[PDB]
Amino acid sequence: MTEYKLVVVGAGGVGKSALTIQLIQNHFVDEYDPTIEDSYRKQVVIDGETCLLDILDTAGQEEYSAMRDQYMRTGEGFLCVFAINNTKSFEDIHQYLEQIKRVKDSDDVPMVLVGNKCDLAARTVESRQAQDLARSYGIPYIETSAKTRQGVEDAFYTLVREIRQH
Ligand SMILES: Nc1nc2c(ncn2[C@@H]2O[C@H](COP(=O)(O)OP(=O)(O)NP(=O)(O)O)[C@@H](O)[C@H]2O)c(=O)[nH]1
Ligand SMILES: [Mg+2]
Repeated sequence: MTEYKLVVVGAGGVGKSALTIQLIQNHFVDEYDPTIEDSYRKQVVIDGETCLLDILDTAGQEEYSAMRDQYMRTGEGFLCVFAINNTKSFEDIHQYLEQIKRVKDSDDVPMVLVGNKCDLAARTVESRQAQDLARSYGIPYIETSAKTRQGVEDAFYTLVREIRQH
């Protein structure tokens, strides 16, 4: 069956793992557990077709700039995550978008910009700011909360649809 090679990228602590674990395992990882590199494979049905999600959950670590080019080369779609209560994570996601485009030699890579932790009150990134960034890359912006599950399936399934209809 069709496989979708999804890669979840972004700064440390934005919720890359919590989002993936919510999607695959249906619960919220409410603990400190930094990632090295984890892979999740799951058969799902999206819009009436069986497919395999192969999800690579990456490290936010800025020192892993070597494994980073490699997964960017092989990935098909990227969920580019920042946290809406962490302005520095929003500025960091710019560098991920640019690196993907450099490594893939393409301005047309399936991507979704994800503003995570939308359940938290202390928002410092306004939605319009993130919409403008997404629009400059021609990609959707979707807000999520790995805690409440708001937007989680929307974000991942939108990324699949961006690939599928590419
Ligand atoms: N309130 C709230 N907390 C969240 C959300 N997503 C993640 N968190 C919390 O934020 C922290 C970091 O989450 P985690 O998924 O490990 O982040 P990560 O991006 O995978 N970090 P790393 O790059 O080190 O692997 C954890 O305490 C987690 O419970 C969310 O949507 N809402
Ligand atoms: Mg992680």
